[PDB]
Amino acid sequence: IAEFKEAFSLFDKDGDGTITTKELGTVMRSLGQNPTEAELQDMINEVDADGNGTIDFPEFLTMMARKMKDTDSEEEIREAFRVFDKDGNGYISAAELRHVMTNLGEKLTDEEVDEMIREADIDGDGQVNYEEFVQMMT
Ligand SMILES: [Ca+2]
Ligand SMILES: [Ca+2]
Ligand SMILES: [Ca+2]
Ligand SMILES: [Ca+2]
Repeated sequence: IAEFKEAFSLFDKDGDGTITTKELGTVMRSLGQNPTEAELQDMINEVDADGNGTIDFPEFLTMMARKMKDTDSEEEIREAFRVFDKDGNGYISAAELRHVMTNLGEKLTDEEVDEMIREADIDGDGQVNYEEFVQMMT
């Protein structure tokens, strides 16, 4: 929380308790991004729960708690995908899947693992990439 309040303190350049689009802009610029006023206003609006035009700590903390929880769940889905992607090439092959499933207690045939890939293989390249992996978890 204090880590999140500490982050808040860097955005609030003048310490009045709120983050304006200009203050957000100043930070983003120090991060190697130079968004247009248009973009900056979208970013504020996305977080500005009471609509008053600026972001306060409770608004900031609330978005960060979701972003943390979203980030935690992606890190963990990413962990699972690597486990399946044995050679690490970013695609899960029929053979890696079959092999990892046997490790998961499920001795499957080439036909069964082939159907499992096809059900997941949106782009049709005979394998499962990370995007397709997340969809069939979903
Ligand atoms: Ca301020
Ligand atoms: Ca607000
Ligand atoms: Ca692979
Ligand atoms: Ca595919």
